Amino acid sequence: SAKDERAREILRGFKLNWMNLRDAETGKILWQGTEDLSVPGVEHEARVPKKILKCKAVSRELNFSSTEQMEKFRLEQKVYFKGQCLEEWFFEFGFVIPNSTNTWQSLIEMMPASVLTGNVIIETKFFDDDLLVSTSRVRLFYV
Ligand SMILES: CCc1cccc(CCN(CC2CCNCC2)S(=O)(=O)CCCCn2nc(C)c3c(C)n(-c4ccc(C)cc4)nc3c2=O)c1
Repeated sequence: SAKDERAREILRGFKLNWMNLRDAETGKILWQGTEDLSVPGVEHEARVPKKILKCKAVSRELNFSSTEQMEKFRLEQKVYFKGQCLEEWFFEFGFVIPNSTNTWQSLIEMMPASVLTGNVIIETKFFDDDLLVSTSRVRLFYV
């Protein structure tokens, strides 16, 4: 289909270059990744320090690249706990310039670590407006 071929167009030329998870009161970096975790069809792993759980909020800064233009680049993220959706996050970047490289900052604002580690999956849905480009998943260990 036209929408299904466009969604593959954007996906082929997309890249998550790096991602930072900082403490939002100190800017202190708690976890850095350079893998492309937007890559679907794979269960990625993320071993973040458990101190992230004590933080009031967390600043998530990522840098991505897109060959294809995107009118309204947004994210639908679901936090699964033991296979059921615990929370639903929504973030919107907006217009993406074709062949552009963009850094995007967002702010994520409980249960003990021993319970969450290995039992938290983050499903991130990649949208351009109403078109879904891809779906990736990351498993979280709180070391
Ligand atoms: C509701 C109860 C509960 C239960 C379990 C867990 C939580 C929240 C956990 N915590 C946030 C809290 C911590 C304590 N109070 C402050 C906020 S957390 O541990 O800090 C998470 C920090 C990491 C979140 N995260 N991680 C990755 C790896 C991501 C990737 C790859 N993409 C990604 C984005 C775009 C694309 C195209 C592709 C991919 N988006 C990611 C992302 O959002 C809550």
